Amino acid sequence: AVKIGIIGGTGLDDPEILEGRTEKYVDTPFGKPSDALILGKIKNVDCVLLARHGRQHTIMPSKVNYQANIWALKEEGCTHVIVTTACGSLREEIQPGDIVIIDQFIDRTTMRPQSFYDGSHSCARGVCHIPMAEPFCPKTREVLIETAKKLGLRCHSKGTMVTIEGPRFSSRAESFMFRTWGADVINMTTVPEVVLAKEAGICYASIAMATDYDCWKEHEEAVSVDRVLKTLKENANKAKSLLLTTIPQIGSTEWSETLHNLKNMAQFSVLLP
Amino acid sequence: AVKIGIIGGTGLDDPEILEGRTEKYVDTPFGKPSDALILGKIKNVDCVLLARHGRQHTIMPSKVNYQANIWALKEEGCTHVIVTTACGSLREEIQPGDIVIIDQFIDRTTMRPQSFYDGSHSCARGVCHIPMAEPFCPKTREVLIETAKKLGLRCHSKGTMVTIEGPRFSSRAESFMFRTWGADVINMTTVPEVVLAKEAGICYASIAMATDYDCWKEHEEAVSVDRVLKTLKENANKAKSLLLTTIPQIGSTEWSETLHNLKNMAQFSVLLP
Amino acid sequence: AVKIGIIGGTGLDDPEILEGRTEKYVDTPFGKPSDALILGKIKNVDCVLLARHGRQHTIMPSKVNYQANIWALKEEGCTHVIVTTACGSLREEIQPGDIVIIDQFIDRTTMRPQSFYDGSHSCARGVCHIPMAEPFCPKTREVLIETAKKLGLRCHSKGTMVTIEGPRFSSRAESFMFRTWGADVINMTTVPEVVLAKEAGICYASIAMATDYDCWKEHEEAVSVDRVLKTLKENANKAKSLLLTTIPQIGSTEWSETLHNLKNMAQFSVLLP
Ligand SMILES: Nc1ncnc2c(CN3C[C@H](CSc4ccc(Cl)cc4)[C@@H](O)C3)c[nH]c12
Ligand SMILES: Nc1ncnc2c(CN3C[C@H](CSc4ccc(Cl)cc4)[C@@H](O)C3)c[nH]c12
Ligand SMILES: Nc1ncnc2c(CN3C[C@H](CSc4ccc(Cl)cc4)[C@@H](O)C3)c[nH]c12
Repeated sequence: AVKIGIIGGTGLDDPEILEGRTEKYVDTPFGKPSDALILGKIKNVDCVLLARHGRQHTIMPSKVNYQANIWALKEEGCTHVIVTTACGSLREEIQPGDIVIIDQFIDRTTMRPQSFYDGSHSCARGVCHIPMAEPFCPKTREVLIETAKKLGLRCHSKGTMVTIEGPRFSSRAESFMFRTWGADVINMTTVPEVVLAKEAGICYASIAMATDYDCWKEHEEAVSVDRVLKTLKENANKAKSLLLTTIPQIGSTEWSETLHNLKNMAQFSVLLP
Repeated sequence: AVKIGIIGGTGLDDPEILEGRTEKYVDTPFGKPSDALILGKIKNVDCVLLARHGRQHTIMPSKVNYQANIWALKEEGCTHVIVTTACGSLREEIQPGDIVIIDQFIDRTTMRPQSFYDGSHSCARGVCHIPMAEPFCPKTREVLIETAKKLGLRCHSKGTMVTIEGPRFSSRAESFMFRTWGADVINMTTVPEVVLAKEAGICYASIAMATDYDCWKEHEEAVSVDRVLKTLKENANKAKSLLLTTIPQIGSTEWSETLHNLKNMAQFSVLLP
Repeated sequence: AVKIGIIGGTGLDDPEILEGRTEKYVDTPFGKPSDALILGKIKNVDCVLLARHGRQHTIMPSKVNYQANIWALKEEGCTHVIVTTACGSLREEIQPGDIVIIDQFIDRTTMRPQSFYDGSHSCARGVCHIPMAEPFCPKTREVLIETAKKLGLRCHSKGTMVTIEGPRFSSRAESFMFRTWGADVINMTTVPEVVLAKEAGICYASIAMATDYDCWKEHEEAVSVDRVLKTLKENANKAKSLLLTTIPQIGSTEWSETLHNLKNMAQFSVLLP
C-alpha cells in the first residue's frame, strides 16, 4: 500500500482535490502542523492533504513548521509526499504557467531547522547527516514528467530551485547572481521541506509552477504578490489535473525496493552514542 | 511636507548637523531604537537623526534593531530616510574616501529579521512579500548624485553592496568570491535596513563611503578597525556636506506621486486572512 | 612556554595521543565545552585535548559550542590550537586520505555566534571586528607542511574550506557551485572555530583530512556517514603521526613575536564605549 501526502503551496492548496474528505488536526513532537490534515482518496489511493501556509495563507515561509508538517505526514503513514510550489523563473524558456519537475536545489535559507535530530527530541535521537546528492525521488519525478506529457502540459524535465529565506523577493543583483550559479527557478519553501522528507524515509517530489520571471528579465511584469496570484488563478488547474492523473499511477506501481532503499539511507545516516 | 530621517553610520553619525536640536527617546512594538531620536532642521527641512550603532558605538551590526529604528522614524512622520554607511571597496576605481550611491545589494546576512510582518505584531498583521527589484529611491539617489557633483566630490553613480553578517571582516577567499558575484562595495548594515524601509513605504537612499579595500587588493593597508576609523576621520566632512546640501533640495521638490507609488507597492505586498 | 590545544574532529579525536593524561571538566561564561579537557604532554610539550563533538560524538556541528571550546582552551593557557577536521574533497587531485593544510575559508554557516563580543558578556566587553584576511597561523601551517613531507604523507600546502551549516550534506547543485567559487574542500566546523581563535589571540591551524569526494565527481563512492567513517578508520593514523611529530617542533621554536602580533591584532579590533 502507498499513501500520498500532498503539501499544497501558494494558490495550489485546494482540498476539493480529494473525495471522501475528513479533517484531522494532529500534534507532533515538533509542534503543530500548518493546518488540519485532510484525509481522503484519489480514485482508490489514500491521500493526506496539508496546506503549507495554512488554509487561509497565514504563515510566511520562514515560520512554516516544516518539521511538524513532515512528521505529521509520516505518522499518518505516508510513503510519498508530492508537493506544489509556486516559483519565479530564472530562465527565458521557463514561461509563467510552465511546470518544472525540479531535481536539485541550492539553499539560501538562514533561519530554519533542517533536521529532526537536534538532540532535543526523544523520537529522533542521535546525530543525523542525510545525503543530499539526489534530493528528489527519481521514480516519482518520472511519473510526473510522463503524466504532464500525456496531459499536453508545458513542462520541464529538470531544474535547480534556489530557495531564499524571504519573505522579501530578491534584489536584481541577487536575481542575476542566482542565474550565474545555475539556478533555474526560485522560491522560499523547498528547503528544508525536501531535507526533512529524506530524513523521514519518504519519496518526495515537487511540482513547481512558474508564476513570474522574478526581476532579471526585461519587458516582463514585475514580481509582486498580485502578479503571482494572477498567474496561479489562471494556471492552478494544471497542477490539479497533474496530481489527479499522477496519483493513481503511483498507486499501481511497485515501491517496496525504492522505499526499502530510502529507509536504509535514512537509518544509516544516524549515529547513536 | 517632507521629513527626513537620517541614520548615521560608523564615524558618520554626528548630531551637530542639525540646528534646533531636541533629544527624544521613543519606544516601538519591536523594541527600543539604537538611541534617542534627535529632532532638528536643515535650512527649513524637518529631520530626525538616529545613530545606527548608538551614539557611543556600542551595538554591533548583528544586534542593531533595524525594525525598531525604521519603525521609530516612520512613526515620527519621516517620508525619506537617507543613511550613511562606511564600506570596504571591491573595485580598484572605488578609492578610500569615495562616495558610492548604491543601487543594489546582495544579502549575506544570516541572523536578522527582515520583515515587520512576522505574525507576532498587532501593528503589522498578515504575510508581507515586499518587491526588491529597485531597493533604493531613484529620485533621492539622483539628487545625491547631482549634489556630489556640485560639491566636486569623488562619487560613483551606482554600486552593488554585499552585506555580510559580521562582526568579523571577510576572509580573502570570500572577498575574491564577492568580486566574481559583481559586488562593488561591502558592509554589515544595508540589509535589512533597506528592506524594512521599503515595507514602511519610505524613500530610502544610502550614502556609502569607502574606507578600505577589504582584503582582496595588493599593496593596500589591510582592513582593520583602526584603518576604517582613520579614513572616516579624514573624509567624514564629505558625507556631512553632501547631506547638508542634498536635504534642502529634497524639501523643494514634489514627492506626492513617488510616495503614493511606494505606499501602494507596500500595501499590495501584504495578504490578510 | 607554548601550550597546544588540540581539538579532535570526526574519527580524529583519540585521547591516547597524550601521555600523562588528566581529565578536567571546566565551565566558561559561554557555557560548557563539548567535553572534559584532557591535560597531557607530547614529549616535553604541554597539550590540552578536546573532542569537538564530545567523546561519544553526540553533538552535531550546528550545536557545537565553539565559544565555550575556544574560551576553555584560552583559559587553560593555550598559545596554539591545532585541530583535525574530516572533509569532502572538491578537487580531483585531493584524494580521500590526503591531508590539506587549509589557508582560507568560505562561510556558508547560518546559525552560529561568530564572536565573544555579543554585548552580553562581562569577560568580553565592547564591539569586536576581527580581521580575517589571514585566518590561519602561517608559521604553524609551515611546520605542519614540512612535517607531513618528512613523514612521506600525501599533503596539500593550501586549500579553501567551505563550511556548510549541516547537518545535511550538500546537494549536487551546491557541490558544483562551491567548485565555481574556488572552494577545495568542504566541512561543517571550520567556521566559526577559526574566527573565535583569532579573537582570542591564539595561533590556530587546521589539519583537514579528505574522506570523500562529496557528490560532484563521477564514479566515486557517494558521501555518507558510513563512507566518511571508513576512510577515517583507514587513514586516522596519519593525522595522529603528523600531530605527534609536529608538536615537539612547535615547542622548540620561538613564538613571542608571532603571539605579540596576534594579541595586538585582537586587542585593536575591539572598540570600547
Ligand atoms: N520570484 C519569486 N521569488 C521567490 N519566491 C517566489 C514564489 C513562491 N512563493 C509565492 C509566495 C509569495 S506571493 C503570494 C501570492 C499569493 C498569496 Cl495568497 C501569498 C503569497 C511566497 O511564499 C513565495 C513565486 N515567485 C517567486
Ligand atoms: N571591509 C569591510 N567589510 C565589511 N564592512 C566594512 C565596513 C563597514 N562597517 C565599519 C564597522 C567596522 S570598523 C569600525 C570603525 C570604527 C568604529 Cl567606532 C567601529 C567600527 C562595521 O560596522 C562595518 C567598512 N569596511 C568594511
Ligand atoms: N562531503 C562532506 N561535506 C561536508 N562535511 C563533510 C565532512 C566533515 N564532517 C564529518 C561529519 C559527518 S560524517 C560522520 C562520520 C562518523 C561519525 Cl562518528 C560522525 C559523523 C560531519 O561533522 C561533517 C566529511 N565529508 C564531508
